[PDB]
Amino acid sequence: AKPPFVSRSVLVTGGNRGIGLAIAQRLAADGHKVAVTHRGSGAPKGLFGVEVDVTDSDAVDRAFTAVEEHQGPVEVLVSNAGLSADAFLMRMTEEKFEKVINANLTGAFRVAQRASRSMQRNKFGRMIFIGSVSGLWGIGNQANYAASKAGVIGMARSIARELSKANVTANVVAPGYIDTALQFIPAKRVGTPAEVAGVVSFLASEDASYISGAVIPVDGGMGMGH
Amino acid sequence: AKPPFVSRSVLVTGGNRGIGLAIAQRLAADGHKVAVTHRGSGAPKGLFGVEVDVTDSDAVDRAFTAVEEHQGPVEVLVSNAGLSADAFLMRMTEEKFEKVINANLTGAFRVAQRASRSMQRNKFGRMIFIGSVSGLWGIGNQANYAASKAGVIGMARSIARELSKANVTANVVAPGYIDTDMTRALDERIQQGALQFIPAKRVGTPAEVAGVVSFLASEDASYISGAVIPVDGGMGMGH
Amino acid sequence: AKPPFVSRSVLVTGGNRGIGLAIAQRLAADGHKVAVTHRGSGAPKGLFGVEVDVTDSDAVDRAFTAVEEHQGPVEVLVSNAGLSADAFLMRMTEEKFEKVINANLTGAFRVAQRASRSMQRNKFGRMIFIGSVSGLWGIGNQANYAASKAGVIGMARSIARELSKANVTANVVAPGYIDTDMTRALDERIQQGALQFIPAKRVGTPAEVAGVVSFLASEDASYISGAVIPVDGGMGMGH
Amino acid sequence: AKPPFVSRSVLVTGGNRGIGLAIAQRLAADGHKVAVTHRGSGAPKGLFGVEVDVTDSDAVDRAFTAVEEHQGPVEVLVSNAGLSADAFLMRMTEEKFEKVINANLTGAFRVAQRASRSMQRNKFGRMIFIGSVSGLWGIGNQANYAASKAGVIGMARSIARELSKANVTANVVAPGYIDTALQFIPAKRVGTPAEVAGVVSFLASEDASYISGAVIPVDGGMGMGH
Ligand SMILES: [Cs+]
Ligand SMILES: [Cs+]
Ligand SMILES: [Cs+]
Ligand SMILES: [Cs+]
Ligand SMILES: [Cs+]
Ligand SMILES: [Cs+]
Ligand SMILES: [Cs+]
Ligand SMILES: [Cs+]
Repeated sequence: AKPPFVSRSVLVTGGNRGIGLAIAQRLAADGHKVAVTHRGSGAPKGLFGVEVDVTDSDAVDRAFTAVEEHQGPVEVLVSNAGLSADAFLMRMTEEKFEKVINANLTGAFRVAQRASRSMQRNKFGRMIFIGSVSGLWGIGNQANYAASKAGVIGMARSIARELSKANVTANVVAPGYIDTALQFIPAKRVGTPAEVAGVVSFLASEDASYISGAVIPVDGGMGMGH
Repeated sequence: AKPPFVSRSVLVTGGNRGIGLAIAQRLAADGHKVAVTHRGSGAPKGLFGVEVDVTDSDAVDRAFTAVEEHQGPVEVLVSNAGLSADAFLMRMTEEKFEKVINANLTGAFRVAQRASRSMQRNKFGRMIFIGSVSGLWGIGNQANYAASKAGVIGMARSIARELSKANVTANVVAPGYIDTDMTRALDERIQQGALQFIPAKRVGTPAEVAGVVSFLASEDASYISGAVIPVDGGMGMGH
Repeated sequence: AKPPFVSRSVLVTGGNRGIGLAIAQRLAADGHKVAVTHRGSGAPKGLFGVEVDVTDSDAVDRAFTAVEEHQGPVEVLVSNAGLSADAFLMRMTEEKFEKVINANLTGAFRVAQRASRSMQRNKFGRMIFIGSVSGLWGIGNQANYAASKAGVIGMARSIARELSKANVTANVVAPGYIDTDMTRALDERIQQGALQFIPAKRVGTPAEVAGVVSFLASEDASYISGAVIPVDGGMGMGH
Repeated sequence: AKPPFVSRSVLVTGGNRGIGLAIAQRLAADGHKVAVTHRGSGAPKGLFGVEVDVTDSDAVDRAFTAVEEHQGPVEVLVSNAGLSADAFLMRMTEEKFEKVINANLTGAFRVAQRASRSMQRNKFGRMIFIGSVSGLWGIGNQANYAASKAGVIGMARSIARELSKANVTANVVAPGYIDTALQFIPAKRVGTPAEVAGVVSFLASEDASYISGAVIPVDGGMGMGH
């Protein structure tokens, strides 16, 4: 019994390339009103773009405001914005660790916090964080990345336990290797950006209403374990 | 880009009532060719029914043959056929334990194994097992049910590790408390008591389970294998 | 402060060889009163043996009675009795599936259920199930074994949720590749092949499994219930 | 077949009170050489104390050095040092989030990184991080705490995948409610500091050699789930 479609105001952070762009274009094809953040490179044709560095809480504030004026308060937030700085643990610096934590984990916090008020008050919110298989699988040479992506799971679950009663859910999509090593992947191939985008499409839809606190692996089976 | 829809040959076990019927109706409205199993009562209008008890390996074989002849070999299998025989461990009998294991876990095996050849051969398969939050969350008085539903996760993961290379995936949907006839038959003590453990602070609907199955049966689900997707309002979060 | 040691009445199923024997010897050196089950070969010197097939509920009952008479009712149960019947899913029979389920999963139920009254009554119980990394990691060609070992996790968690209030806990030890006679019987293709997936880059020993069981049977383990402890050199990490 | 005891040089961060003190005193009773960090309050009688704020990478450096001079390079590191700053997500500040991340997660990184060289070269290391049930269970009003404690799991698993081959393991102990709410706990009681300390004792022993990347819950069953 399929629920009627609702055009949601969407913000995809880092929505101008790779996986974020694929998500942005898919959600736009689904019928949503899609805004993206970026910083310098520019937004894709058709979609509303706003400049944000997610390490800047004030810049995150006036991005949401700019989006609210353009297409209504963010109802679906897709936190994709991140980066890596891999190294052997012994080789890894305080600076390299903190820069990845600040962008990937604290940056996710900044957008989630900014999103929360309007979602709580309108009794609707979908926070969808793009994590990684690395979070709970443990890829070597990414103590910073893995900490950030596991941390977003913890963050999302705390939010889910607090805000699900207000119809504000928080879920993580955990992509494996995505073409934007093969021995570890049962499917014996990398995934496509469209394969990540299709899962986000599902999480942003009326069909995902009773899913909250979930980590959905999109990794051809790579991340299976405990 | 959204992948073009493909009408798939679908079998839903226990698809004649409750969650299974909600799943089967949704999959049929999606555009798939939907068959359901039942144990005599029949299948409802607009669904091809095949009679099978999933504890009977020979009956499972014949059911798949009747489906293949009607609508083509099974491409999407939804294994929903379930039952429970709850008791305190101290009280639980070998009979109660084995009965639930045979239907829920070995029955899931029977239908998966019967499906596999054709799915491997055609390089397309979606096995979707309806599990339970109980599997990894631990509900008391459910040693048999919890064992069966955790068992299907193990089974689905071994299958995913083996056959994902052939475009045959195996996933589990793990519903929490869903409003059915049986959940809404017990008094408000256990029902209100359960809401305390659900961050959503409400029961789920059969349609909300059906919506997730629809996703997993769609073209958008191709790179998900060995996943357990909880549909439980957050109830089952943990490790 | 380290809690004072208590000599516990211990039953280790499948405690006459391999990992089970390593466990039983360690528990006996720890200071416990250790009994082992076997299926005829006998128990080794310094261990009280009781003959039982864990597919036989009546034999399980009699084994526990013989243990109770010898050394007091079972306080610490180590359920190790296991077997595998590996095959491609396509190849796997109902017989191979049900056989492994009955011994590994229902057999674990039988011994747990027989243990429970006495443990609940005396307000002390430690059930320790020897599982497998395979349960949640997914090893190919192990649909039956993986289902059984994931199933014991579900079972142990339901038991933990029910009986933890009575100081009766239920935990799982999930070994990875451990050097036994059977792992060291296959050629170096599968053995070296497995090392690639183990961060430790070596096989584990029976003693390393026994050491974890010792911890879980000790007074230091009182607030651990429903846990799965992997002893696998990191092999099974994931979700 | 119990392996012979080895007296290890131990550093417990935040080892002067609550759970950290219980761990420190237990590891000392086990026969290890036990050092603790603190900051102002002082160390317990008998045990070597060093002043460190784990947000200070240079202070972490000269603590390890001071310990190495006193009792040999750290062979077992117990990262306990942390803190909370709970709030509703909407109520939670960038400052509150970052202070908990910096102390609990980045602080764990600082000590692990500093420990890594000597452990790798001596082909022995045991890193034991004190996490929390909150990491994967998702306690409301601790988006910062839960992010930090889930993040340490990811961090530990990345380290485990890199360094386990060198006999350097990384494991997390995840305590539930510890007396230093009851409806969520199967055991129907809180745990004791000694109950946490006993698990750390096990992880620091010769019996834990083949455990790496593990999260061991010490929570009376509270945290069960997925
Ligand atoms: Cs559009
Ligand atoms: Cs469209
Ligand atoms: Cs149709
Ligand atoms: Cs339709
Ligand atoms: Cs003894
Ligand atoms: Cs001894
Ligand atoms: Cs000492
Ligand atoms: Cs001592």
